Amino acid sequence: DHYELIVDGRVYYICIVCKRSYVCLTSLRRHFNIHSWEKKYPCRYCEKVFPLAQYRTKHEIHHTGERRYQCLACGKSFINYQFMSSHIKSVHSQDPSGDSKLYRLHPCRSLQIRQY
DNA sequence: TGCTTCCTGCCAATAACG
DNA sequence: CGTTATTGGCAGGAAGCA
Ligand SMILES: [Cl-]
Ligand SMILES: [Zn+2]
Ligand SMILES: [Zn+2]
Ligand SMILES: [Zn+2]
Repeated sequence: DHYELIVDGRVYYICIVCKRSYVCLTSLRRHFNIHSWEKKYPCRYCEKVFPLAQYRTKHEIHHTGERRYQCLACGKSFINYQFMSSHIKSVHSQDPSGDSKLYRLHPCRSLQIRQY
């Protein structure tokens, strides 16, 4: 499934197939589905299948049109981080990865996923 | 060259377990 | 039914793309 590389006490897990390296073994296993397709994640709204559960989730939010990311400076909402970020940078000349929280991520309500 | 999707360290929520 | 194992959400940078 994988092998290990250790440099300066640091442990990395190497994918047998593509030789990508991971700090986290769980990352390796998650990534490896791409090669093996042991598990499948079918979009419940269309024919598409995904090698990662989170890819399907992001895809399914596109079908529902829920806009979970809201700019706190003007109230506009966006379907993902990327649209929200580029809005805030270009319209508000600010960075949401900065020290201030410039946005809110709402709970997913248009489908059923894990709640924080 | 701006959408669009992908990626992975981290770890909370969920599941399996015994 | 607590304890241990797994799943997958998330940020935000990278990669892909027409
Ligand atoms: Cl919404
Ligand atoms: Zn690989
Ligand atoms: Zn779909
Ligand atoms: Zn705004």
